[PDB]
Amino acid sequence: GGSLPSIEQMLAANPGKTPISLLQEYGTRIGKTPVYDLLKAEGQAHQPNFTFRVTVGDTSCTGQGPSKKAAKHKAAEVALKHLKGCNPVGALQELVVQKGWRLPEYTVTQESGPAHRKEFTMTCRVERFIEIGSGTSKKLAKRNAAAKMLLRVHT
RNA sequence: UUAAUUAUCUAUUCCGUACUU
RNA sequence: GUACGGAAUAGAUAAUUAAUU
Repeated sequence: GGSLPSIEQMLAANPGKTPISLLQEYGTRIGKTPVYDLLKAEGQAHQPNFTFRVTVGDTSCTGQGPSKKAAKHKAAEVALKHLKGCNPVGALQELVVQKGWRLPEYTVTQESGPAHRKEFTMTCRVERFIEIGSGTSKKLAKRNAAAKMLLRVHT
């Protein structure tokens, strides 16, 4: 024995990872390697679209998204199935500036999460209002802190 | 040696919104 | 003049997984 879990069980063993990384682990057991190809790269520089294809043995599938991370993610998940066979920060800036208040400021108040995934806690400050948010990135903690503050400063 | 993934920093290119002059 | 967001490319740093030497 000592063999790896089934292709269904490995999904539940590491559901926090991308389907790309699970295909990279599964490929070695079957003697295949998931080859990744960029099928499309176009956009109006404001709403672009990308396409990825993945190849595993005698099978290949595609996926798309507004970024190469989202497009590769969709193409990878599709292979496992066959193998199993507006800005809140900007909206706040417009609100604070329209009411005649001073510009907002952002500062990190905490850090957590292991370095392979990370997390952050960010604070927002306004002329008299203050609020906090969190996320896997400083900008992502900022967008959350702004989203909660939009409820604080608005009616 | 090869493949896959997140975060931080720096540089380059493109695009949008608000405020001010 | 100031503030904010999105996509792509390059360099540096930290972390995680699989295969191989």
